[PDB]
Amino acid sequence: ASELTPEERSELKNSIAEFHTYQLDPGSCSSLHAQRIHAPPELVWSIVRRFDKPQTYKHFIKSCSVQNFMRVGCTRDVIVISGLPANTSTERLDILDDERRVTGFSIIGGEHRLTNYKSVTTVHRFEKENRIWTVVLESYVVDMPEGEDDTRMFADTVVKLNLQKLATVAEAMA
Amino acid sequence: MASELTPEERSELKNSIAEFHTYQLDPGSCSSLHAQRIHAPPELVWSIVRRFDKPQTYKHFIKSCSVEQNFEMRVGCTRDVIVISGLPANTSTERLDILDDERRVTGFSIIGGEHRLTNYKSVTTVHRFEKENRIWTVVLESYVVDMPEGNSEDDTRMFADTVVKLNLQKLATVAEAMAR
Amino acid sequence: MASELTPEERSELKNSIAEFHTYQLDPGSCSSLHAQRIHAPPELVWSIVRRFDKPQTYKHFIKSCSVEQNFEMRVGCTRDVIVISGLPANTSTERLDILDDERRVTGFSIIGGEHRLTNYKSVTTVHRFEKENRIWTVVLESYVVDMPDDTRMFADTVVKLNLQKLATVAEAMAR
Amino acid sequence: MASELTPEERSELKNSIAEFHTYQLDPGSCSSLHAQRIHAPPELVWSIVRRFDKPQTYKHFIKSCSVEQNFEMRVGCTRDVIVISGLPANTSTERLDILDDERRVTGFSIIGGEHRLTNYKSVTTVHRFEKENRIWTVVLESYVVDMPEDDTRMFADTVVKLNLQKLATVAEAMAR
Ligand SMILES: CC1=CC(=O)CC(C)(C)[C@@]1(O)/C=C/C(C)=C\C(=O)O
Ligand SMILES: CC1=CC(=O)CC(C)(C)[C@@]1(O)/C=C/C(C)=C\C(=O)O
Repeated sequence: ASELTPEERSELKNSIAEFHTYQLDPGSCSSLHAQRIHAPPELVWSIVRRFDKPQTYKHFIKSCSVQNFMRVGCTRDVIVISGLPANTSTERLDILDDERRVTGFSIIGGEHRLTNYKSVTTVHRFEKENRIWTVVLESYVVDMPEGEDDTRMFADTVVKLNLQKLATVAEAMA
Repeated sequence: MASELTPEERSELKNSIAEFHTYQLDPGSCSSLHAQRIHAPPELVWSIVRRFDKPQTYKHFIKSCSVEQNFEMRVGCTRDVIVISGLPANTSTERLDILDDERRVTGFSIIGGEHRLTNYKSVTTVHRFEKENRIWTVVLESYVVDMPEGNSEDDTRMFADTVVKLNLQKLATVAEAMAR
Repeated sequence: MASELTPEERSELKNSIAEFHTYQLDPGSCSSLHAQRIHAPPELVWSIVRRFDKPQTYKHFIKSCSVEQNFEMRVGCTRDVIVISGLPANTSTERLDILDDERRVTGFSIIGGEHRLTNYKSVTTVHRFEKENRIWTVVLESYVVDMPDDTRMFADTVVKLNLQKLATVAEAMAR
Repeated sequence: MASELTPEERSELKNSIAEFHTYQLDPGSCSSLHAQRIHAPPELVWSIVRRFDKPQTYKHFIKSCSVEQNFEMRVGCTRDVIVISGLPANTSTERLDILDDERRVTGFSIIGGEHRLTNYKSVTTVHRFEKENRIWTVVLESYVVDMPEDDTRMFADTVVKLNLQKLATVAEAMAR
């Protein structure tokens, strides 16, 4: 399910080059994750695109606040409860292309400020012999740790798990 | 749907729920119960669940686990759990409270480790279902914890619920894969 | 990160990062980029860096490195690196991917051995800086590996320490 | 050069070397001694080195370390060291063998955890140098491990040197 076929990988190469390839600052790193979803890509995109409702697919979110709300440069506050004194994160919508199904955001303030976290998600339609399905790609770039508590392992784990929830939610909707 | 019991499942499980997963709460404490359907034999699921020395086999977030040398699994034995960074705690020392191989019940209590969970105690029970010719499992897990001094700090329950739910999902994925 | 690169250094390195240190990732992999400033001439640093047969000069945890007898360095050649960071010493077979003496770029892939499954590939570049008559060096080293048991924090740590050893060595030599 | 003693340093240190860093080795065991010059006051260096509960302050490769709650630092106390992945161990439990604040000497033995370093015992001594009206520190650290051997010795030597290098860096940053 996170393991793409060679057919899928060839089809995704141009999108990876375009949206998921970062020019790194020294002291940073990037990861790319994939998730196959047995649902139509318009349905998956309808969930993914909702900047105000990350809790639908992401774990560890208490709440998300944005009022009479969606545009590039919009911000959200995500209260997360993966920290037990609940933490707030301020995130900005960097990209939103409904025709090409691309969105992304950056963490611009709050507890994980020093991470310079930036992420992009793309949604992709596959069709083989009357069967239609979806692949989601999600990549991020983050600063590497300077100063004991590196959370990049946790960042990868959570993306993986989040994408797994997205597949579950979307497949149950379909 | 994997985490939501059918009426037939919850009818059959009433007595188990009353015996192991029903709590009369003190002030400053919270509990919750989670269910997880697994398409695998209960004896296989139980063989994973009972391994007190290997929680990493079915739990996320565990870097490693150590137990005493010449480990004999008996109630009262402890394990030292090492978690990955990014979480409210990086270690947990846990005590085996119950190990009943006949009835398929375990449970543990968090004794120590630096974290925000105080007096956490959980119980896991494993249940056989058979219909027509098919066999499947339901796992129930409940916990009680002390909630912090923020009054109804729903943060603690929200955090533990997520972890427990994710760990039950992994248990299902692991047992199912093993069944194949 | 030697300590941190200046805005001027970063600006000057943009083009090299784009050319040599940006990877088109496979799903399930990650890439990381480290820098080290070195107060020594670039030709000196490169003379150490380019020696595929002698990684032990700048890298940690190497028991030995062996190559072909009468070694002639060119792309496609391999080395066996016995590493001691595992206590039942492990061996790594690594392939020289790039060598450009004119532009000071080299890189290798792990093709066999204990961490063969990681699909590790790394690139090192050496850069000359001159401002107001002092001359110095920045080294960039990047890698890509599959994500898994997760030894990638060790991989970043060891790259950082290795670059620190390169700086210490080259700076001593320049004296 | 910082890991390399001068003849004047080693001559003064002959006494300390003989007392703490010289070994009568049972077969199947090996020992090694390392040195690190630190341009910082020995009291600062000792204040870091003596902190049995905080080895991450000067050691590489440590994810975390815990000591029993309400810990008081005395010979016989233990710590549980958690190490990042990629190395021969996940964990190490270590016992404080020596803690002499007057003479600036500690040491510890590994008594458990899963790795390949059985009966590892090390001793660390911190030394003052003055000559003349200019002050620096030399740290000596030696260990005895029994092997399953160049490999065991090469590994431990690597860690010890790296850790001494960090100690020097961290101390020198604090002195600034
Ligand atoms: C993953 C993690 C993070 C923490 O902050 C607390 C603790 C370390 C105990 C924990 O292991 C939590 C474990 C829980 C809730 C349940 C379990 O294990 O059945
Ligand atoms: C870094 C590491 C890797 C291991 O495999 C063993 C162990 C966990 C003991 C260790 O902490 C080793 C520590 C050593 C040699 C010395 C020290 O700490 O003074």
